[PDB]
Amino acid sequence: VNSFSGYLKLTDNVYIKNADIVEEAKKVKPTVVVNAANVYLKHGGGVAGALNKATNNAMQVESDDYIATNGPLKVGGSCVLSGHNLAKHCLHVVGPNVNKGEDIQLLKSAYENFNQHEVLLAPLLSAGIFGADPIHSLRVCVDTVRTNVYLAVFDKNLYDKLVSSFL
Ligand SMILES: O=C(O)Cc1c[nH]c2ccc(Br)cc12
Repeated sequence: VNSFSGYLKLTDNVYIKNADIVEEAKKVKPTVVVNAANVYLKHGGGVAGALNKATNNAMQVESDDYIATNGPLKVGGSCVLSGHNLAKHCLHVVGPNVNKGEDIQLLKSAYENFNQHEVLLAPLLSAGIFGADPIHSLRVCVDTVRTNVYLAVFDKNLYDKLVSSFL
Protein backbone atom coordinates (compact mmCIF):
# COMPACT_ATOMS: atom_id res chain seq x y z
CA VAL A 1 0.00 0.00 0.00
CA ASN A 2 1.14 3.66 -0.67
CA SER A 3 -0.34 7.19 0.05
CA PHE A 4 -1.55 8.17 -3.50
CA SER A 5 -5.36 8.85 -3.57
CA GLY A 6 -8.04 9.29 -6.32
CA TYR A 7 -5.98 7.86 -9.20
CA LEU A 8 -7.61 5.99 -12.06
CA LYS A 9 -5.85 2.70 -12.76
CA LEU A 10 -4.72 2.44 -16.44
CA THR A 11 -2.55 -0.72 -16.27
CA ASP A 12 -0.90 -3.05 -13.74
CA ASN A 13 1.63 -0.27 -12.88
CA VAL A 14 0.38 3.09 -14.34
CA TYR A 15 -2.16 5.33 -12.54
CA ILE A 16 -3.44 8.80 -13.61
CA LYS A 17 -5.18 11.80 -11.95
CA ASN A 18 -6.22 15.36 -12.92
CA ALA A 19 -4.00 17.19 -10.42
CA ASP A 20 -1.46 19.95 -9.96
CA ILE A 21 1.82 18.05 -9.46
CA VAL A 22 3.03 20.74 -7.01
CA GLU A 23 -0.08 20.33 -4.79
CA GLU A 24 0.13 16.53 -5.14
CA ALA A 25 3.81 16.49 -4.11
CA LYS A 26 3.13 18.77 -1.13
CA LYS A 27 0.30 16.40 0.09
CA VAL A 28 2.01 12.96 -0.59
CA LYS A 29 5.73 13.80 -0.07
CA PRO A 30 6.58 10.94 -2.41
CA THR A 31 10.02 9.32 -2.46
CA VAL A 32 10.48 10.59 -6.08
CA VAL A 33 8.85 13.46 -7.97
CA VAL A 34 9.81 13.70 -11.67
CA ASN A 35 10.64 17.11 -13.16
CA ALA A 36 10.10 17.81 -16.86
CA ALA A 37 13.62 19.24 -17.15
CA ASN A 38 15.78 20.63 -19.95
CA VAL A 39 19.46 19.75 -20.43
CA TYR A 40 20.56 23.00 -18.66
CA LEU A 41 18.25 22.42 -15.65
CA LYS A 42 16.90 25.94 -16.26
CA HIS A 43 13.60 25.84 -14.38
CA GLY A 44 11.85 28.99 -15.50
CA GLY A 45 8.58 27.64 -16.87
CA GLY A 46 6.10 24.73 -16.89
CA VAL A 47 6.45 21.84 -14.35
CA ALA A 48 10.13 22.84 -13.84
CA GLY A 49 9.10 26.43 -13.26
CA ALA A 50 6.16 25.42 -11.00
CA LEU A 51 8.20 22.87 -8.96
CA ASN A 52 11.10 25.30 -8.66
CA LYS A 53 8.78 28.16 -7.51
CA ALA A 54 7.33 25.82 -4.81
CA THR A 55 10.92 25.26 -3.50
CA ASN A 56 11.48 29.06 -3.19
CA ASN A 57 14.18 28.68 -5.97
CA ALA A 58 16.25 26.18 -3.92
CA MET A 59 15.82 23.67 -6.80
CA GLN A 60 17.40 26.16 -9.23
CA VAL A 61 20.31 26.95 -6.82
CA GLU A 62 21.07 23.22 -6.44
CA SER A 63 20.71 22.69 -10.21
CA ASP A 64 23.12 25.49 -11.11
CA ASP A 65 25.79 23.92 -8.86
CA TYR A 66 25.07 20.48 -10.53
CA ILE A 67 25.56 21.95 -14.05
CA ALA A 68 28.67 23.92 -13.04
CA THR A 69 30.25 20.59 -11.90
CA ASN A 70 28.88 18.10 -14.46
CA GLY A 71 27.81 20.00 -17.58
CA PRO A 72 24.47 19.58 -19.30
CA LEU A 73 22.31 16.44 -19.33
CA LYS A 74 21.58 14.53 -22.55
CA VAL A 75 18.16 14.67 -24.21
CA GLY A 76 16.63 11.38 -22.97
CA GLY A 77 18.78 11.50 -19.82
CA SER A 78 18.24 12.32 -16.15
CA CYS A 79 19.85 13.09 -12.81
CA VAL A 80 18.71 12.61 -9.22
CA LEU A 81 18.80 15.72 -7.01
CA SER A 82 17.04 16.77 -3.81
CA GLY A 83 13.22 16.88 -3.64
CA HIS A 84 13.50 19.86 -1.23
CA ASN A 85 10.13 20.46 0.52
CA LEU A 86 8.18 18.44 -2.15
CA ALA A 87 9.66 14.91 -2.07
CA LYS A 88 12.70 12.97 -0.86
CA HIS A 89 14.28 13.13 -4.35
CA CYS A 90 13.59 14.90 -7.65
CA LEU A 91 14.36 12.89 -10.78
CA HIS A 92 15.05 15.55 -13.47
CA VAL A 93 14.23 13.85 -16.79
CA VAL A 94 14.82 15.46 -20.22
CA GLY A 95 12.23 14.48 -22.75
CA PRO A 96 12.68 15.79 -26.31
CA ASN A 97 11.27 19.30 -26.91
CA VAL A 98 9.49 19.24 -30.34
CA ASN A 99 9.35 23.11 -30.23
CA LYS A 100 13.22 23.09 -30.24
CA GLY A 101 13.29 20.45 -33.07
CA GLU A 102 14.51 17.46 -30.90
CA ASP A 103 13.93 13.81 -32.01
CA ILE A 104 10.58 12.48 -30.62
CA GLN A 105 12.14 8.90 -30.81
CA LEU A 106 14.13 9.88 -27.64
CA LEU A 107 10.89 9.87 -25.61
CA LYS A 108 11.23 6.09 -24.91
CA SER A 109 14.83 6.63 -23.64
CA ALA A 110 13.55 9.44 -21.37
CA TYR A 111 10.85 7.16 -19.81
CA GLU A 112 13.40 4.35 -19.26
CA ASN A 113 14.91 6.53 -16.48
CA PHE A 114 11.74 5.90 -14.45
CA ASN A 115 12.58 2.16 -14.24
CA GLN A 116 15.43 2.97 -11.79
CA HIS A 117 12.82 3.95 -9.14
CA GLU A 118 10.15 1.68 -7.60
CA VAL A 119 7.47 4.40 -7.24
CA LEU A 120 7.27 7.90 -8.83
CA LEU A 121 4.94 10.90 -9.04
CA ALA A 122 5.41 12.27 -12.61
CA PRO A 123 4.05 14.44 -15.42
CA LEU A 124 3.71 13.21 -18.97
CA LEU A 125 7.07 13.68 -20.71
CA SER A 126 7.32 15.79 -23.87
CA ALA A 127 3.63 17.01 -23.64
CA GLY A 128 2.34 20.59 -22.87
CA ILE A 129 4.91 23.27 -23.96
CA PHE A 130 7.32 20.38 -25.05
CA GLY A 131 5.23 20.11 -28.26
CA ALA A 132 4.60 16.33 -28.49
CA ASP A 133 1.21 14.73 -28.55
CA PRO A 134 0.21 13.81 -24.95
CA ILE A 135 -1.74 10.72 -26.19
CA HIS A 136 1.54 9.47 -27.68
CA SER A 137 3.46 10.31 -24.48
CA LEU A 138 0.97 8.28 -22.38
CA ARG A 139 1.27 5.32 -24.78
CA VAL A 140 5.11 5.40 -24.60
CA CYS A 141 4.90 5.67 -20.76
CA VAL A 142 2.65 2.59 -20.45
CA ASP A 143 4.76 0.63 -22.96
CA THR A 144 8.14 1.55 -21.34
CA VAL A 145 7.80 2.08 -17.57
CA ARG A 146 7.58 -1.14 -15.52
CA THR A 147 7.78 0.51 -12.06
CA ASN A 148 4.77 2.13 -10.39
CA VAL A 149 4.05 5.55 -11.83
CA TYR A 150 1.41 8.03 -10.62
CA LEU A 151 0.81 10.53 -13.45
CA ALA A 152 -0.51 14.01 -12.61
CA VAL A 153 -2.21 15.80 -15.55
CA PHE A 154 -2.74 19.52 -14.86
CA ASP A 155 -5.24 20.28 -17.62
CA LYS A 156 -8.75 18.96 -16.87
CA ASN A 157 -9.81 18.83 -20.53
CA LEU A 158 -6.61 16.95 -21.46
CA TYR A 159 -7.09 14.47 -18.57
CA ASP A 160 -10.60 13.65 -19.85
CA LYS A 161 -9.26 13.27 -23.44
CA LEU A 162 -6.37 10.97 -22.29
CA VAL A 163 -8.72 8.67 -20.27
CA SER A 164 -11.42 8.53 -22.99
CA SER A 165 -8.85 7.69 -25.76
CA PHE A 166 -6.67 5.27 -23.75
CA LEU A 167 -6.37 1.78 -25.33
O1 LIG B 1 -0.16 18.15 -17.31
C1 LIG B 1 -0.46 18.75 -18.33
O2 LIG B 1 -1.48 19.39 -18.39
C2 LIG B 1 0.34 18.65 -19.62
C3 LIG B 1 1.83 18.53 -19.47
C4 LIG B 1 2.57 17.38 -19.40
N1 LIG B 1 3.81 17.70 -19.26
C5 LIG B 1 4.02 19.00 -19.22
C6 LIG B 1 5.16 19.84 -19.12
C7 LIG B 1 4.92 21.21 -19.11
C8 LIG B 1 3.67 21.75 -19.23
BR1 LIG B 1 3.56 23.69 -19.27
C9 LIG B 1 2.60 20.94 -19.34
C10 LIG B 1 2.77 19.59 -19.36
